[PDB]
This record gives sequence, C-alpha cells and structure tokens, in this order.
Amino acid sequence: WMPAYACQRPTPLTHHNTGLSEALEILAEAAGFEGSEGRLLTFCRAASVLKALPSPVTTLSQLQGLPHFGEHSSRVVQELLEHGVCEEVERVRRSERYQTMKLFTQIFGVGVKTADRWYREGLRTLDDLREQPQKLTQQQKAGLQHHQDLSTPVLRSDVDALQQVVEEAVGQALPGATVTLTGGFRRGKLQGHDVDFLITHPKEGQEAGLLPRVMCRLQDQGLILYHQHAFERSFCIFRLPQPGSWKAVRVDLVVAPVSQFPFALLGWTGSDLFQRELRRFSRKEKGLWLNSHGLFDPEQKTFFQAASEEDIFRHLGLEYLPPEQRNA
DNA sequence: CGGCCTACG
DNA sequence: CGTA
DNA sequence: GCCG
Ligand SMILES: Nc1nc2c([nH]c(=O)n2[C@H]2C[C@H](O)[C@@H](COP(=O)(O)OP(=O)(O)OP(=O)(O)O)O2)c(=O)[nH]1
Ligand SMILES: [Ca+2]
Ligand SMILES: [Ca+2]
Ligand SMILES: [Ca+2]
Ligand SMILES: [Cl-]
Ligand code: NA
Repeated sequence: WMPAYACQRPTPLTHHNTGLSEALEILAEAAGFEGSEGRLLTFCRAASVLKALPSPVTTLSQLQGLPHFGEHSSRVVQELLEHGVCEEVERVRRSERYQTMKLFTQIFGVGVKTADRWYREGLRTLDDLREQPQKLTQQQKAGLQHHQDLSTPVLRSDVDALQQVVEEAVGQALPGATVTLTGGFRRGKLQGHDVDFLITHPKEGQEAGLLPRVMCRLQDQGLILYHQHAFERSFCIFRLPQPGSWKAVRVDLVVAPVSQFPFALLGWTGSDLFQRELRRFSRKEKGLWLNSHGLFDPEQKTFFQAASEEDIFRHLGLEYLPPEQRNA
C-alpha cells in the first residue's frame, strides 16, 4: 500500500513521525561519513517512508510490509518505541567522529571526503582550520569566513528581498527574463540554508550568456561576497542588507533555456531525496533518463517535450505531486 | 550478486 | 573534488 | 541496508 519509491507517494512538510525519522537520518548521515552511500540511501528511504504515513507509529506491528524496513531499521524503531532512545543512535551522536564530521561538512566547500581527510590529520575545530589556511580552497575560505551567518536559517523575509534584487539585476541584464523561486521555499518550507532561483527567457536562446551579466551587475551593486568567477549555475554568497547592517546568505542561481524550464524547475525544487528517487524510477522502471535538462529515451534517441512539471509526471506514469508534497 | 541521481564549476 |  |  506504501509505494517503494518516494516519487510515488505524497510527502507533506509536516508529518507524524519526526522522532523516528530524525533517528534514522542520524544513522543515514553517519553512514555517509563512513563512505557508504548505499546504507545512507536505505536509512534515508526508511525515514522518508515514515514521513508519508498518515499517523504516528506506536507499535512495531505497524512497520510490517513497509518498504525499506528490514532488520536494522526495524530494531531502531523498536528501541525508540520501547525506551524512547536507541543506543546505536546515541553512540553515534556523542562520538567525536560524528560531531567533527558534521561540523566540517556543514562548511560551504567541504564535503565528506575533505572532512574525513582533515579528521584523519588530527583537525577538530573551525579554529584548527583557520590556523591552516594553506589547506583551504578559495571556496572553503569563503565558507569559513561567513560560517556564522551561513549557520543562521534563511527566512521568508530574506527571500522576498533577495528576489527583488535578483529580479532587478536580471531585468537590467536581459529584458523579459524571469526569476522563479525554487528549492525548499517552493515546497513550502519556512526556512532554508540557501535560496534557490531559476532564471529563463521566453524566447529560446536569448538567455545565452545571461548569468555572467547578472553576476556582474550584482557584484557592481556590492551584493556579492563570493562567487566562482561561460557558466549557467552559480553557488554564491550574497551580502544581504539588513536594518542598519548586512548578513551573508547563500544563494544559488541557475539559468536554463525555456525549452528546459519544466525539467529545471522540477529538479531544483527537490527535495534531494525526491529527485534522486524520481530519477531512479525513470531509469529503472521506465527506461528513460531524467536530469534537469530533459527526459531522454535512449532507444529512440529523443527528448520528451514538456510544457510543465505535470507533463513530466504524466510521461513517467506517475500521479502528479505539487511541490508541497515532494518533501521526501 | 551489484545498484544505489545527476551533471555543472 | 565541490555544489550536496 | 535493503532490494531486484
Ligand atoms: N542538497 C541537494 N540538492 C540536490 C541534490 N540533487 C538534486 O537534484 N538536488 C536539488 C534538489 C534541491 O531542492 C535543490 C536545491 O538544493 P538545496 O540543498 O538548497 O535544497 P533545499 O532548498 O530543499 O534545502 P534547504 O535550503 O531548505 O536546506 O537541488 C543533492 O544531491 N543534494
Ligand atoms: Ca559542505
Ligand atoms: Ca535551498
Ligand atoms: Ca541550494
Ligand atoms: Cl554502503
Ligand atoms: Na521488511
């Protein structure tokens, strides 16, 4: 009754099993820190199944038949239901390894492989990194410089102000170009770690070269603290004005041709797990290859022409889910 | 047993 | 590798 | 870790 892929079922933002899902997500995160993407995926999928249930799980029995629940995930839920705590989860939480890998991977520009190397070298704190700036890329230096602000959740007021300044720069760069808010905010979240914008133009090809012109206009207005610079994606840090001051905010900008807009909108709206599951479903169940540019039939060697996200869902044989039900 | 999303910067 |  |  519970479909196996997250893209086959609605997942609302508010759900009924946060305690259980948070515990499984700890184990998922720790599996990633140890280099097991497969165990990460299973524990994420099991946590996501719980977010899709209509009611709180109160008894072991209620897991029977659910996909992605086997002996390990079931034992974790068992222990939480019976004792309010799972020893394995608590051991991970309080481990030096987990706490330090979380601290380091939370830096913009630092992933698991980098964090693990630094951990093996004996580094433990952000101060330790700042004292060895030779080990840092320019992206990491920016992430570390602005780490305090980047740890502060971005709210909706920040989004609306950011969208106004992005729209102004986009309109100055190319008349008729548009800006669409994507990411978690489009799914209905009230906070995020960054703001995501998708930029296009209704006339195919007019958007070529647009992102450098936007970035230059934002940089000239003093709004850019960091960006990597032809390009179509920018993972930036913006100097966002605040009353009497400013704060650093992570902003992602993507430019796509309008032919690709539905695919880019779907991909960048997420969630991360929802999109990996949708791409897996497409390839493994339907034989079609999905990305943020298109949906390819490798036997006909043709791309599906979609005018909306709904068209993509329909072509994949899936019930349509609005963004606020993609919170897998 | 092997697979596990995707590709741009 | 990073985005993640 | 779970599944095809
Ligand atoms: N984080 C992440 N996002 C991914 C991945 N693959 C993929 O297509 N995306 C898409 C879906 C996300 O909604 C979109 C933007 O990334 P994001 O981390 O800002 O996601 P979010 O807005 O839901 O998160 P947040 O700001 O609320 O923390 O990128 C991936 O592996 N990780
Ligand atoms: Ca990081
Ligand atoms: Ca975001
Ligand atoms: Ca983002
Ligand atoms: Cl694994
Ligand atoms: Na099972």
